[PDB]
Amino acid sequence: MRKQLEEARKLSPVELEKLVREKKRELMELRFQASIGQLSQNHKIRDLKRQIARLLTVLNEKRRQNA
RNA sequence: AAGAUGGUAAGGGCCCACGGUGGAUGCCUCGGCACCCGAGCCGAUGAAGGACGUGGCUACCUGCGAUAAGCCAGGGGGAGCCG
Repeated sequence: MRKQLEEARKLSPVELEKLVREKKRELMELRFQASIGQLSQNHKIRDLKRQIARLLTVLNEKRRQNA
């Protein structure tokens, strides 16, 4: 959804790395707990893999502004 | 008493019906063939062609490559979709 790109265009220098470290953390427990809880997701593994890629496109756009 | 002496089928044949095994003929085709026209090179910014991985659960083809049944901009389209 566009509201993540609403705010992600602002954050230029270094904080966008540690803001996607924790969003990898947020799928680590989903990938662990897809063998016990295992049901109320199937949103959650495939939504996060898209909202990491749409935060790592802008991270290289805002470095090809330099190179 | 001297009779053409004859009616039986472990089994065999010919013909007529009724079923099994087999896959020819008829009718089709998302696949080919031969002539015509539009067109006619990619590559160390690393090619043609491949190995291995990627779906919540996956064996095999297709699509993609650690962002991996995908991401960001521009146009078309107008309604149901997650090969």
